Amino acid sequence: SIYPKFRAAAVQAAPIYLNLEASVEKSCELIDEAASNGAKLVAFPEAFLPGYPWFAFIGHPEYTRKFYHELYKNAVEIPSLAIQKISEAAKRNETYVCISCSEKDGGSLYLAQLWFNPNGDLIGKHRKMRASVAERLIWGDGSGSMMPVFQTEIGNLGGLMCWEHQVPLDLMAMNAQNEQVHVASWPGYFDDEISSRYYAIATQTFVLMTSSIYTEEMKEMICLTQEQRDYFETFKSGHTCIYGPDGEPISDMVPAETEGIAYAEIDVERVIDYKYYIDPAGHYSNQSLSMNFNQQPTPVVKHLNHQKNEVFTYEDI
Amino acid sequence: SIYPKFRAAAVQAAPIYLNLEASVEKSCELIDEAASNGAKLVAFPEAFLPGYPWFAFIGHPEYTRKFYHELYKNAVEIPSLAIQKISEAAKRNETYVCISCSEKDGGSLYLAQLWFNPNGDLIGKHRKMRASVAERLIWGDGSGSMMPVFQTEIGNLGGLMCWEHQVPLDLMAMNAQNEQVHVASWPGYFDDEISSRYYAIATQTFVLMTSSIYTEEMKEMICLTQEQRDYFETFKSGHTCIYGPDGEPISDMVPAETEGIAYAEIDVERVIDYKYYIDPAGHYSNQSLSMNFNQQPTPVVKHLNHQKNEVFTYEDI
Amino acid sequence: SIYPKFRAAAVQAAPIYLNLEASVEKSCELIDEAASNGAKLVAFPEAFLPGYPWFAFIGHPEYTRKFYHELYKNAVEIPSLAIQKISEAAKRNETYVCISCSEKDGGSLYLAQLWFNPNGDLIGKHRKMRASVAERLIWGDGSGSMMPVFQTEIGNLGGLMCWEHQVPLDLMAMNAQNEQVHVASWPGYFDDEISSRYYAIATQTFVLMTSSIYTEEMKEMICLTQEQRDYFETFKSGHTCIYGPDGEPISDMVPAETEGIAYAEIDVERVIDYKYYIDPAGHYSNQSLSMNFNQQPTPVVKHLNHQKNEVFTYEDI
Amino acid sequence: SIYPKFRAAAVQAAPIYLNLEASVEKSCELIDEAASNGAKLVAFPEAFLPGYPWFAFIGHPEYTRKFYHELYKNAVEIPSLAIQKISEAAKRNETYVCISCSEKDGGSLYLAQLWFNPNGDLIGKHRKMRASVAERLIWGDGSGSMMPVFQTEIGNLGGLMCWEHQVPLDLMAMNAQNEQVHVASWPGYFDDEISSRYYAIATQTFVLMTSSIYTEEMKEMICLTQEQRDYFETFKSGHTCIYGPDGEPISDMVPAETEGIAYAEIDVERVIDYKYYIDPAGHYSNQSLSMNFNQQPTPVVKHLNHQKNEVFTYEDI
Amino acid sequence: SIYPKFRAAAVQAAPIYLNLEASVEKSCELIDEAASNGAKLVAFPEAFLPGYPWFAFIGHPEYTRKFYHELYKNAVEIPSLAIQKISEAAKRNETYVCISCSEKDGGSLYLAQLWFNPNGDLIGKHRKMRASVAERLIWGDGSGSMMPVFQTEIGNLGGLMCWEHQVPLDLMAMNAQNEQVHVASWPGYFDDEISSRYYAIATQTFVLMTSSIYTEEMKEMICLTQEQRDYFETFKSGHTCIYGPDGEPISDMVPAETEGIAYAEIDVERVIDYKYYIDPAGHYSNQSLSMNFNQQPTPVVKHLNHQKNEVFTYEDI
Amino acid sequence: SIYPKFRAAAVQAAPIYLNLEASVEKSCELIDEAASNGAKLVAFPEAFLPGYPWFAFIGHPEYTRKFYHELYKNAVEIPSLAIQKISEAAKRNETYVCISCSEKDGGSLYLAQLWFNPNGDLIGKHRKMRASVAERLIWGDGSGSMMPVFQTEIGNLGGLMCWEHQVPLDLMAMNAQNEQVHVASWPGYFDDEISSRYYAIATQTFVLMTSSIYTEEMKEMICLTQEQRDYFETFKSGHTCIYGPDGEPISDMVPAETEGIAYAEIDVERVIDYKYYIDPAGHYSNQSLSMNFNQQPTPVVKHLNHQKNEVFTYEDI
Repeated sequence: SIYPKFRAAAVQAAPIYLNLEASVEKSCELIDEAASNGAKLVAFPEAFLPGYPWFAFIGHPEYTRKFYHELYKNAVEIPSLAIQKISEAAKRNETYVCISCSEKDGGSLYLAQLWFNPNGDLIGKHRKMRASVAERLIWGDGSGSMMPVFQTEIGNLGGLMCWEHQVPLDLMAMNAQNEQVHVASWPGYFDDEISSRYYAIATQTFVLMTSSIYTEEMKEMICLTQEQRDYFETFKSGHTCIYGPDGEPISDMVPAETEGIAYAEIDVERVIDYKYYIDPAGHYSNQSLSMNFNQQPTPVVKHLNHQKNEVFTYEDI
Repeated sequence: SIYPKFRAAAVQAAPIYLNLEASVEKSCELIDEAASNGAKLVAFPEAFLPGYPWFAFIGHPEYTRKFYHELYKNAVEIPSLAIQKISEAAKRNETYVCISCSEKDGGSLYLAQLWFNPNGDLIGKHRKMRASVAERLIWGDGSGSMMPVFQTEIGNLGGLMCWEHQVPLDLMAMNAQNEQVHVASWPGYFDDEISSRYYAIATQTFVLMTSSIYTEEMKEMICLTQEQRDYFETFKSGHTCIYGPDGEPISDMVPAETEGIAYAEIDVERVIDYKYYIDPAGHYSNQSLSMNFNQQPTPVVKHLNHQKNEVFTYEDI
Repeated sequence: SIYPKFRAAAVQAAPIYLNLEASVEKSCELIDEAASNGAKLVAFPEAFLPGYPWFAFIGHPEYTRKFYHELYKNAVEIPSLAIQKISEAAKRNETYVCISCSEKDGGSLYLAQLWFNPNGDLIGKHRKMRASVAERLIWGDGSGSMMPVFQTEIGNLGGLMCWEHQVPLDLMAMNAQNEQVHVASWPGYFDDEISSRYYAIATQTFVLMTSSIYTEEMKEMICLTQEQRDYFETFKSGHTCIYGPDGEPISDMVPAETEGIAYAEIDVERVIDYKYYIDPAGHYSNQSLSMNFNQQPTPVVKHLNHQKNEVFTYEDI
Repeated sequence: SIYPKFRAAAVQAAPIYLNLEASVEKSCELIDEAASNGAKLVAFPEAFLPGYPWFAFIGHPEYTRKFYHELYKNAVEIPSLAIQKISEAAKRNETYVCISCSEKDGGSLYLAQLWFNPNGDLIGKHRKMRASVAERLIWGDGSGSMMPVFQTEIGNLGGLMCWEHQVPLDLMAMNAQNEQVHVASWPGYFDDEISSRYYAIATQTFVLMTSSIYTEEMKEMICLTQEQRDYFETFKSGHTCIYGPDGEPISDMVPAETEGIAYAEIDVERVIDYKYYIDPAGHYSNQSLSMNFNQQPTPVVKHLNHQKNEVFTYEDI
Repeated sequence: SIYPKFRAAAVQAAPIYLNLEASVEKSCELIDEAASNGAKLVAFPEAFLPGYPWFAFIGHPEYTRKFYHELYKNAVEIPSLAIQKISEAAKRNETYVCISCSEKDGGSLYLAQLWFNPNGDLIGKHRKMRASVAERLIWGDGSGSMMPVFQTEIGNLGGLMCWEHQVPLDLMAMNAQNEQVHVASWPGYFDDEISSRYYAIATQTFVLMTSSIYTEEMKEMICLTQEQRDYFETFKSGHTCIYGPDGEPISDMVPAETEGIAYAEIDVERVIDYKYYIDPAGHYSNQSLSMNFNQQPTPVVKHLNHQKNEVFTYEDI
Repeated sequence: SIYPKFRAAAVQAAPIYLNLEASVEKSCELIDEAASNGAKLVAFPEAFLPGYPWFAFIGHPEYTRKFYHELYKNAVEIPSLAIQKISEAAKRNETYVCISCSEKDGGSLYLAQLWFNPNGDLIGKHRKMRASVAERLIWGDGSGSMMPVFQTEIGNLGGLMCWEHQVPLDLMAMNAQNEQVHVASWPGYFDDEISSRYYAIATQTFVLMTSSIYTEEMKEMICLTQEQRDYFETFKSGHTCIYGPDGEPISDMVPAETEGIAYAEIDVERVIDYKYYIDPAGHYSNQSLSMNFNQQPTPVVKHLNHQKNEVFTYEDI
C-alpha cells in the first residue's frame, strides 16, 4: 500500500431542524467552503439529514407520535434528489465526503452513513447495529452484513457512530479488517471524550471526533409546557478534535458551542511505529479465544430474480 | 413517494347467472352509476362475470359435469368483447376498476382479477393460489410470479379473495411490498368479517370488504330435487363496508340482502401513525426466520422465439 | 373460438407402385368419390406419393441402391406439376385435404404431410421428426420449427404419423397447441390400434386411423429370390376406423384387406366433457417438471438478402 | 448390469373397510401364501391400508366429512405397529414387497407406496404427483424428490399409480433412469387395459398390472339412502394381468370378481431385442425438444441445525 | 397420537405490585382452588409474577430509571425459592400449569414463560421474540431456539404472548409443529378479540386466553403527579374466554372487572372436522413460497466445557 | 511410492541488505546459475528477503523501533512482484525452489517459508512455530494447522529452521508424516552443526543445511557507537553442508569466509537400510506414551461466507 500524506477536516454545525431542502443546501455550502481550503476528506455529525430526534427524550411514549409523522415525510431514500445534490457537491471539489442521514426503504426507517468518492459515485453505506436508550422508540434494527472498510487513494477508510464504541466486539471486528483513518459521529448529549480517545489507542488510527450543537429553532417547537423547556436546558455541549494514534490531540478544539471547522496534517506512514507495541488481531492474541463473524445479506424476504410483467396498451385492445 | 386523498366505492350486486352477454352490460351500468357520484376507484365481488359456481356444493362429482358446458362456453379470454367493452367504460369515466372473472387459456380454466387504469389500458392480473375446497373440481392451480402490486396516482394498490386471508405466507409476501390500499372479495357463503378485520390490523391498509347476494335466477335452475333445493336455502348472506388501519368501520354498512353501493373518503397520509407500533416485514422481525419468494415464470411448456409461417397463395400456384 | 359439427372421411387405398403420374390421377378420382358424399375433410394413408419403400428392409443395404435410383426420379417438389392437380381438386370440391408425400429439397430427400384449404391454397407442411429402422437410410432428418397446428373453420387441425405416437415429448408438444381433431397415418406393417387409441385418451381428440394395403405389382417389382418372395408374405395387413375422445370407435371398421372409405359425424362441441377429468397442459400438472420447446428454423446454411443477377443480351454486344 | 431370471406375483383382494388393525393382519396371510409358492416379488392394489375412499364419489362435499373423521384415525402414521407387522413378513420369507397406503404427516394425509427388501428395511418411498377427480379434496401433493427408481437383485424397480400413466412427462421422467420391471396399480373403476399396454410398449418393460375389488360390506357403510345405493354398484372391476414388453399377456387372466393371484416367469434379458427398435431418451431423441427436471427437496418449512432440549429436576431441591 | 378429554381453566387476577413474595403466595392459593374444582390445565396472565411495568409509558425515559431499580431486585433467577414454591403446588394436585415472569439471567433481564409437569419437573422455557413500543426499554430479545412445542397427555401444548399474534411468521412457525391446545396471555391494555379469534381459525386449535386487571394500589406508586394520576385512568381492560376451532366461545366470558375463573370441557378429536377444509403447512401450500427456520442456539458468548477449581485449605498452608 | 535419484544444491549467500528489489533480482540470478549445472532442488538460507534483523541483538528495545519502520515497508506482501519474479525463475528452469522471507498479512509480520513447484505454482507455505530470544520483539507465533510435507516427483519433502530443532515434539510431529529429504536453514550466529546432525540420525533423512554470511553493508548501518561497532564483530561465522542417514557428510564444505554453492548425488532408495534399526513413529515405541496433534485452522477472527457489495456509478445516479 502507498502510505499517503494529506490534510482532513471535521465540521461542527446544526441543520435547519426537520426541514430537508434547507438542510441539504446548507450541507452543499459547507462542502464548497470546507474544500476551498484544500482538505481531501470532510466529515459531518450524527443524523445531519434532517436532524437527531430530541423529542423521544423529553416526552412519554405517546408524545412521539405527534412528531414521528413530521419526521417520516422528510426522511431520505436512495433514488432521491438529496443524493443527487450531494453527488454534484463532491464531483465539483474532488474530496471524499462522509455524511449521516435517516433513510427509508420498505415501510421501516433506519439510521445510516454514506460515503461519496471524488468521481461522484456512492461507494457503499453502513447501518447502526442496535439503538441506544431513547431512539429504540423510532429507528429500526441493524445488520452484520454491511459493516465495510474501503480501500482508497487515502488509505483504508471506515467509520462508526454514537455508543457503538461502548461494545468490544465491534472494535475487534473493525480492527480485523485493517482500518487506518477513522470517523466517529456523536449527537452531542453523550459524554463523547473518553470512549473516542480510547478507540485510537486500542486500534492505532487517527480519529476525527465530530459532534453537533443546539439552537432555538428546535427547542421552541420540541416542547409544549414549562417543565419540558427548562428540562431541555439541562443538556450539554460537545467538542470536535483530531486525535493521533498516541491518544493526544493534533488539532486545536472548536470553541464554545459555535459553528466552525477544524483541520490538521494526516501523515499515515507514522502508524507503523505504534503497531510495534500491540496488534490485537495479530501477534498480541491467544489460541483459546476467537470470534465468529458472518458477512451475508439476510433480509426477511429474499427475492429470486424478480422480473417485470406484461401491459396491454389501449391501442392494441 | 406521495400521499393522496380521494373517495372510493365498493358494490354489493348479483350477475345475470351464467349468461355473460347480459352480465357485462349490467357491469357497465354499475360503473357509469358508481363514477357519477365522483368516486376514484370501484371494486366488484368474487367471480362476478359468469357468476360463482354454487352447483359444486349441492351435488356429487358427477352432477357438475352437466352444468360445466354452460360455464366453459361463457368464460372470458384475453382479448374479447368483454375486455374492450369494460375498457370503454373505464376510459369514459377516468376511475380505477377491479373486476373478477373466470379466464380460459389453453384448454384449461382459471380464476383471475383484472385491473384497468384511467387511460383504458390493462395494468396486469392476479390468479388465485390454491382453489379452496369445492372449487378444486372446476378451476386450475395458481402461479407464484403473478402476485403484483401497482404503483399508481392513488398510492400502492393490490388485492386477494376467499381463503387467501387464512394463510400467513401470502399475507407476509404481499406485505413484503409496500401496499397501502387493498381490495378483498368474497362469495356470500364464507365467514369473512374476522379475517378481513385481522388483515387490516396486521398489514396497515384500508380494506374494501366486497361480496355478492343470491337470486331466484340461481335457485330455479341450479337444483332439481326437493332436498337439493331445501339444502341450498340454508346458506347465509354476506356484508360490504370499508375499514381503517385501526380495525374499525369508516363507511356505513350496506343492508344484509339488497343491491347497492357504499363509499367513504380515504386519506392514505394517515397510515404512518399506525405504522409506528409494528412493521412485520421491517423492524419487528427477528434474524431466526426468513422467506424464499421465487418470481420466475414457469409455465409447463415455454416457447422460445415465436415465429410465423409462409403460404403459397392460389394465385401464385 | 367456435364449435362446429361436420362429416369427415378416412381412406384405405394403394398407389400404382413407384409411378407418380398414374398415382396423382388415382387420388383425383378417389377424392371426387369421397367428396361426392358431402364429407368436409378427407385424409390419405402414409407415403402415398409415390409409395412406401418396402425394398429398404427385405434386402441387405447394397440391394437398396438400385431401387433408390428409381424412387429419386419420382419424388415431388414444392412447385411441381403434382401439386397443381391436387390444388385444383380441392378448389373444385371445397373440402380440407390432407396428403402424404416424399419431397426433394437441395438434392436431399424427406417425408412430409401437406395440407390444402377450400380456397385451393397450401396451408403448411410437417416433416417426420425421426426415421424408424426401415427408413433411416432412405430419408433425411426432421426439424423442430415445422410442427404446426392450424386454426380453421372446422376447429384446430393437426397430425403426427407412424412411430411418432410412441414418443411422449411430441404428445406434449402437440397438446400444448390446443389441437381438437388429429389425423394419424400408418404404412400398414407396424402394430397401430393400441398406440392410436391411447393417443385419443391422452389429448382428448377425435382421431382417424388411416393405412395402406399390399398389392400384386409391388411384390412382382420388389422380390427377386424365392426366400425374399415367401418372406414378404410374413407381414400383417392394416385397417382403418375413427375414434371418439372416450377411446371407443364411432365409425364402422373397413374390411381388413379391400380398398374402401369410412366416414362419420363429428360434433367437436362434445370435447368439453372429457377436459373435466384430465388436461396435461393445464390444471393436471406439477411445477417440478417443464419442457424447452425451441421454435426457430436453422437450415444448415442460411441465405441473407437473396438477390438476382444481370446479363449482357446479345443485341447489346 | 444383471439379468436375473425369476418369478413374480400380482395380488387382488379387498381389505375389510376402514379398519387398519384388521387389514394389516390380512396382508400377512396373503404374503406368506404367495411366498410359499416360490415368487421373489409381490405387489398390492390401491390404498390397501386402510382402504380406498369410495364415499368421495357419492353425496355432497359435507356428507363426506363424517367419514373423513373415521379415515383420519386409521392412517398409517409411519413409523408404527403397522410398519413393523409388514417388515417382519419380508424378512421371514426373503421376498421384495410393494404395498400402498395413506401416509400421515403432521396435520395432513398423503397417498404413498412403501418398498421393502429381504433384509426387512425400507428401500424407499413414492407419492402422487397430483390427485384424481373426486379425492382432490381429500389428499395432499408430492414433489420431484419423491420419485425414485431403485436397483437391486431383481434388476431395476419402480412404479406409478392411477392416472399417472396418462401424463406424458411422467413416462419421460421414469424412462430417463433405465427402467426394467414396473409395478402399476388401479382402484378397478378406471380403464386399466389401454392405459397399461401403451406404457409397456413405450418403456419396453414387464408391467405388473394390479387391481382392487369392492366387497359387499362396503354397501352397508358408504351409502345411507336408497338412490345412493342404486347409483353405486354400477362400475367396472379391472383385470390384474401380467404384460410382456411386446404388449401381449404373459400369464393367465384372473377371474373377473374373486380373491386371487397370478404369477409367471420373468426373463429380463428379453428386453434388449426390443430396445433395438426405439428408445425415447436414447437414440430416438432430437435437439429441438428437452425437459427440465428439478428434484430439490422442497418441504414448506425446512429445519436446519436441529437441536435438542432438556428438563430441569430435583437435583438442587 | 391419542386425542384425550379434560377440563381446562383460565384465570383473571392481579398481582401485589412489585413485591415478589406476596405475589408468589397468592399463586399457590389460586392454583389449589382452581385444581380443587377438577381442572387439569391452568393458565396465568401477562408478566404475572413480579407484575407488568405500567410505569414504562406514563413517564419520560428518566422517570422510569427510578422504578427499574425496584423491578431488578424482584425478578426470578433460575432456580429460586419462587420456583420451589410453584413446583410443589403442581406435584400436590397433578395439574399442568403455565406462568409468566421476568427471568433474571446474568446481568440481563428477559420476559419468559415456565411450564410444569405433574411430577413437579420443569418442561421448558419460552422467551419473548421482540418487545412492543411501551417496553423496548426494559427487557432483552429472545432467539429461535427458545420456542418449543411439546407432546404430553393433554395433547400437544405450546404458547405465545402479547403482540406476537400480530406477525405472520410466528403463526407459521407454531403451526408447523402440529398444534392442538394453545394458550395466550395479554396485559389487558391492547384490544385482543380480533387477534385471538383469527388465530383460532388460522391454526384450528382450542385457544385459551387470559388477562390481568389494574388494582387501585398501583395508582399510589405509578403516578407521582396529578396529570399522570388522571391520564392513567383512561386505559382499556381485558377479557378471559375459551374459543373453539371456528371462533365460537365455549365458556361464558368472565363477567366482571374482578378476580375469577372460566371453565370448559375440551375434546380434542373435534378438531379433525375442521382440518378437512384447510391446512396452511400441509395440502394448502404452494411450491413458489417457503420458509427458512434456524434452531441453532445462539448465546452471545458460547463458552465451552468449564472445569472445577482446587483451593488450598488453611490446614495445608 | 517411487524412490527417485537426483542432484540437489545448497546455497551460501548474503542479500543486498534491506533493499527488497535488489534482493529478489540477486536471488533470480543465483537460481539461473545454480540450475545451469543440472541440480533439481535449490534451497536458500534464512530470511533472504529482505534480510535478518541483527539490530534486535545490538541495542535496547527503544533503539529497535527506529529500524522497524524501514523493515516493515520492505516486507513481502503476497501476491506481489517478489512472488511473480521467483515464480518466473522456477518456470524457466523446472527445478523445485525453496525460499524464506518476512511475509506480512493483516497488521503483523511473520517469518515464513515458501515452496515453488516446476509448473511455477506455490504448493504450500509454513510459518515459524516460535520466536527466538531477541527475535520475539519482531514476529508473531505460527500455528499447528500449517505444518505440511509434500508428496513430489522427488519423494516426500518438508522443512524447519533455527531453534525448531531444539524441541522434540516438532521432531516427532514432522517424522509422523514420513519426510524423506529435508532442508534446515539457519541465520548464521547460533551453534548449529551438532544440533543439525542429530536430526539426520533421529529421522533418517538426507539433510541440507544452509547459512548466511555477514557483510560491510550491515556493519556500517546497524550501529554507530564504538561500544556497538566492535561488539558486533564477536559473532561466529556459519557453515553449509549436506548429510546422509549415516550422520556423516557427503558434500564438500563451502569455505567458511565466503559465498558459494554445494552439490551431491541423492539416492532416496538408500534410506530403507538405516530405517531397519530405529524409527520412533513406527514399531520402536510403546502404548504408555502418546501425542495429541490438533491441526484445525483457527485464526483470531474467522470470516464465514463473504462476498462483495453494491456500488452506484455516477452516470446511473
